Amino acid sequence: DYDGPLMKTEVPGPRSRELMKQLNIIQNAEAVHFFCNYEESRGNYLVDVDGNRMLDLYSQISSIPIGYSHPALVKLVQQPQNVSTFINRPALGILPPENFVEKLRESLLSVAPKGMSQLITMACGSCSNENAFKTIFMWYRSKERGESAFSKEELETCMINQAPGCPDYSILSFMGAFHGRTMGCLATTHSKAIHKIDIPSFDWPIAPFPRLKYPLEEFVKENQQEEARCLEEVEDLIVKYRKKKKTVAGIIVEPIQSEGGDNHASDDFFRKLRDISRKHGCAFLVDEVQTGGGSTGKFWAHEHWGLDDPADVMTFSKKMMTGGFFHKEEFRPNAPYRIFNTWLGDPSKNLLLAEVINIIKREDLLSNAAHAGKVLLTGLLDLQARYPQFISRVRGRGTFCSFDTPDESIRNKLISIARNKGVMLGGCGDKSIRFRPTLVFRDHHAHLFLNIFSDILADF
Amino acid sequence: FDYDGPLMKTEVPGPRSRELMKQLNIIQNAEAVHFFCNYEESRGNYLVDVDGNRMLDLYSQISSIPIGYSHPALVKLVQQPQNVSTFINRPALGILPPENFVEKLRESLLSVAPKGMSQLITMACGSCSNENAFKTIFMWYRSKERGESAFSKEELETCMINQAPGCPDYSILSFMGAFHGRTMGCLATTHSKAIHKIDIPSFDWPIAPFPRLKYPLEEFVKENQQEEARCLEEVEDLIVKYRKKKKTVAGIIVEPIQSEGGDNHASDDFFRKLRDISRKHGCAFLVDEVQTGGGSTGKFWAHEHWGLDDPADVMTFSKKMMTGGFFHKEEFRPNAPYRIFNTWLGDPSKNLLLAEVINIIKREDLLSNAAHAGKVLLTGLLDLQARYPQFISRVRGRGTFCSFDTPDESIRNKLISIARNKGVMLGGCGDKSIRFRPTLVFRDHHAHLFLNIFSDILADF
Ligand code: FES
Repeated sequence: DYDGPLMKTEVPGPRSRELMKQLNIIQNAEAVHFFCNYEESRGNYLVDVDGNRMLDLYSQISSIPIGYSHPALVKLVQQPQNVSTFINRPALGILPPENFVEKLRESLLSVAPKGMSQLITMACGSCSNENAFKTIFMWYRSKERGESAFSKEELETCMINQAPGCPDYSILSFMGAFHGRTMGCLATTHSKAIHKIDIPSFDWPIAPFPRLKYPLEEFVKENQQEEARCLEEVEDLIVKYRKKKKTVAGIIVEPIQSEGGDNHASDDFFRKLRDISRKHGCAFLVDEVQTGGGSTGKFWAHEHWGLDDPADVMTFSKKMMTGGFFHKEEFRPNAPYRIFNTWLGDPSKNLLLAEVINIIKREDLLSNAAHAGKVLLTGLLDLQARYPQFISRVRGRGTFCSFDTPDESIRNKLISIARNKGVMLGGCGDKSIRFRPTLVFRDHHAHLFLNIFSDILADF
Repeated sequence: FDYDGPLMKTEVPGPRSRELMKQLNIIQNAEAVHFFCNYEESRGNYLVDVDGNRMLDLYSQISSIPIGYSHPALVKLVQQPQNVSTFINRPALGILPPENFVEKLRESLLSVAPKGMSQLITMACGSCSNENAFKTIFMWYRSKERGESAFSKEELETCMINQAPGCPDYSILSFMGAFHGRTMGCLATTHSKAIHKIDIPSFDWPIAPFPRLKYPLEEFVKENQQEEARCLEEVEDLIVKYRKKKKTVAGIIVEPIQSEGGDNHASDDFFRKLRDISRKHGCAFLVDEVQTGGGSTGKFWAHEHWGLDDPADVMTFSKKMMTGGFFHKEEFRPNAPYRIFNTWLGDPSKNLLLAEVINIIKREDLLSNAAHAGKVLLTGLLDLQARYPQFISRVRGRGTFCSFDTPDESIRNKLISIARNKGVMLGGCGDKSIRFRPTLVFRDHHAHLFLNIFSDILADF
């Protein structure tokens, strides 16, 4: 792709600021950071409307899998036979296209997690998780009622939002979690107050997620004890909510908590959590919406746990272009029209995804993520050694890396400075800086960032 | 743009469809699948399946295809080299919009904004449209109550752990028979069929009766007036009841025509009065036009029939509009960013297509066409109703948004099955209703193609 970044103005520049003013008329546009020229963007480089070309290590909140304007995807749109897929969107649940199954074989089914033979598609991460919740609730009621018909009382009360038709079951989630913002998802989200405030919720159990101490090899015992404490509280919560007649039907967790501030835990913790879930008859729901797609060095991050039975349900979106969830055969809905909506994804996204997965495989991009990520993490550890007054808790897996700054203002200042220097970084939590490079992020991009950021720290 | 009429080769689903349905059933419950389709050969009003059957489609992918299959104007868009990026570079629209984002909105959604609603946020589907409409309404209501006070310390603390006062116990009032989506917030306001709701945790929110009109309308003028008045009273009683329960109604959601519940209509007067009740109790009035929106009732938005300068506070849309989202009044604008947000907030490629759809709707006078084609369709249905009272009752509609009842679910399903094999795709709704959702290039001559086919079916039934 491009050789390096190229800056012409401060960001946002005059043209971005004019467009931001226009947009702010019709909606709150305070979140916009600048306007983009995607036609001129290529690979790891994002071009804005003021002609600035920045190395993008945020990749549209970790949703761009193989870079901007990838030539393989360009070729797809150029093919006359693919026109119909872009302009004839089906109600997939009732009238799928002829190639629906074969395109699924070329894409999502070719990367199915272990033990999960079932797949339903969805259009985003939020309806992926919402429908995973519903799939779990249905499965749990199925266990309880066995091979029996719905009762007349259930059929009548569910229509008016009452038990027993509408059970008071719960999903257990973790502090620091982010699972989406529709009202079901939002109940399991515990990232920032501004995400949650003034919105009605569910009285569902909330467990602590381990806060590891760094550097890791100095706090081995403390961290295992921290993880042990959290696992105990999960089990206590499950028991407590069963007593409250609010049975925990499932547990949802991210393999790495993203929006909450890139919180990591050992593979051992997740294996033990998986066991706790099974032990109490809770469905284990793993949210790979952000970790999925290969940046951790394996296609799904949970693959690092080395389990033949990693989970019951697994959701995905972002890098996968389409959303959806894999699940075990036993979680298959017993009747149609229970897990359903108009579009259930989009065949055009499946078309693109199939080519993305082909590229990832052909070009060995999973291995590349591991390699480039190590270069990045090693460099971050060096800068942490050299600038302890600015950098701490350097952590990561693959390119999925992050570190903390002393406070929020410094975090924001560093991001602002880096952006004007031609590097786009993301923030998470109060004072963390995170990396979500696309999968065509290579060694030399890592070296480029490190050398730019090193100069930034020296001048800071 | 065109085929002559339907052309059938096999029963539906045919052998190739049944084979593909068998394959799909391995990886997921595929019992809902009607058949597999050849969209490449589908054109205008006609859906072609994998067995070569060509059917007149009066269901239009659950009322979501706006100007028919493989429209040449949309073909042209995908063919243009300058549009490639829009299809393969999907932005996080909330933070990094494309250069043409505002202008393409001016060409599309903003050019059909409802009266009194200066604000617009885009969403990817009807469910997240309604969910975020709810949230916008909750934040607005809380903002009313705390005035200029900042977020209290207790609110900021409790909201992180799903507790009041940070998470208020406010409610959205909805109607029996309603359908607003299936995510857990939406679902609480949905009251369509049991199979949609059963075994899913819900919210204790007020549920009002939706008027059940009696037909023919001109023979039940007094009764229908009284029915609507009854429902309006019960709406108001519920708001008061739930205020005392400390589960304050922050908003009221309603469809201008109930779809999935069984194509239930109500007078323009009813909705005007409901709007007034909403305002009176300080509830936001949220109109769900996900299915009624996009022109099939003869006006772009169905609520336009009401004739109000202030028709609602918030209005959601999707399906025919290609993208979802919601218009709303300025006073409902979120005070801070990242409260109404998600990764994609729609998709610029859908906005690209929608701008051209809206261009076609205006240039080909398709709003007026829907009113005309719909009148022809309805007149024919009323004739079949007079000729076959053993099978057809309560013929009703506005524009092409038409429907009628059959004696029972068994007969309803049989008629749909026979019609499909005779080259016409129909939809069902409610217990025993048959509904029509033709695309906007449905013409009076397509109405007659259907009517003549269905007339022969009824004669042999
Ligand atoms: S909720 Fe996922 S696209 Fe609307």
